[PDB]
Amino acid sequence: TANVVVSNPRPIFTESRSFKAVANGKIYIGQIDTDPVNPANQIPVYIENEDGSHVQITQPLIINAAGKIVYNGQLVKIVTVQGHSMAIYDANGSQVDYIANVLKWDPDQYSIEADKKFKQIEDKIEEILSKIYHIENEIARIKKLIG
Amino acid sequence: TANVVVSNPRPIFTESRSFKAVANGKIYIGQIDTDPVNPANQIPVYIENEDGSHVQITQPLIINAAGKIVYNGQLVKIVTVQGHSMAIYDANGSQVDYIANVLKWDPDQYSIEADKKFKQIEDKIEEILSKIYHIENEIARIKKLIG
Amino acid sequence: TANVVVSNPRPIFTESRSFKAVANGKIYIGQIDTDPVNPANQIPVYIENEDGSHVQITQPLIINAAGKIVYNGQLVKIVTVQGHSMAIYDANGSQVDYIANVLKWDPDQYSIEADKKFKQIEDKIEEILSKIYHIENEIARIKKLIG
Repeated sequence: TANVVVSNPRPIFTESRSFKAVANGKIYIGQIDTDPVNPANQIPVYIENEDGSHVQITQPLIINAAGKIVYNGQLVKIVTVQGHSMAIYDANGSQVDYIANVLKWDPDQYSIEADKKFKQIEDKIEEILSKIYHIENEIARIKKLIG
Repeated sequence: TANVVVSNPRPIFTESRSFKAVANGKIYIGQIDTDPVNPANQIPVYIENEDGSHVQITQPLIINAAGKIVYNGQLVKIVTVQGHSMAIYDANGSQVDYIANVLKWDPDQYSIEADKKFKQIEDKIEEILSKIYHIENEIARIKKLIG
Repeated sequence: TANVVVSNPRPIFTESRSFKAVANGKIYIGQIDTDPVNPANQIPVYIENEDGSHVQITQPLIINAAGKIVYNGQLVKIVTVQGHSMAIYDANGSQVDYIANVLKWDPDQYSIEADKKFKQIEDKIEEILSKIYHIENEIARIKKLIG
């Protein structure tokens, strides 16, 4: 069937040397392959509201005691451009993680499978166009004979 | 290469105000943008067995001390329709989370890239069809001349 | 917009009977639907370096006190073929999990949507080819009349 796994989409952020939340930690979000702590490298981040509206907020993003992103005391869904770097720091200012391009961590790879398939159809379209131009040329020849 | 990240696909469910599992918590699964606690809004959920078979089970789903979904004392893979709402409650009956449409939390976005590409091929197909109809009309004209 | 959720891509590995990291645990990676503890079933695993280079390493993969994969004392990104089995064991040698095919746990399903769309374009291409062959046959007939 088309059935798919039940999952838990809201991310949690945990430390790298012990099993603990990054409580009162900070997340920076930047251009791919840059240092997002530098404001010059930061990109727009937005709360995506329940109704679908978007509100831009400042960086860093704040991680609560549960390891979840919060704004004004509430859980929030933060969105940005698929391709971005991310740096995570704990309340001590120690770096927990750095990801140069979050898009390069996809375990699901149905993008590239599709790109092959698109390239294949384009090849059939080229051959079809070649047949058409040949037919056009046959017609031109006929017209000349009879005219 | 086509190599992709090693990941941990089985979800865990943790609390929202402290870093703890939702031990003996409950998960409800419903139509997109509805309250899944209401039985009228619930949709079928299934254990997907090791052999690929599916067994429908009742709601709520049960979360163990580890924060993993269990049935009859064993870890299970639960499946449902990609588009669904989810509500998670702790053993105290407090709401941990509500997700209106789990599909809208995809960080991987290779669906929409493909939809542009499909629309583009369809455009080439339209132009090809226009050439063909023009050729048909030229042939009709020739037939009339010679007939 | 094309905006997508901020997430936490680096996996963490936690126990199945209590809420704890699989500290000093082991991960085996194998062919789909096999027992990856058996070396005969294991497949190549690689560190994907910051610069994009790949270095093959031995199995098992090692899980640190934080539940993250490490090599030579540092966090690492491990890659392999999308389709693989995975088995996870704790420091006691107890099995934490077994996943027959990690690819079958995708909650995002934009592969199969695309495969329908590809099949549909291929159908238009068949009909287009039929029109073309019919036109070719009309031209052959004309040539015979006039020749």
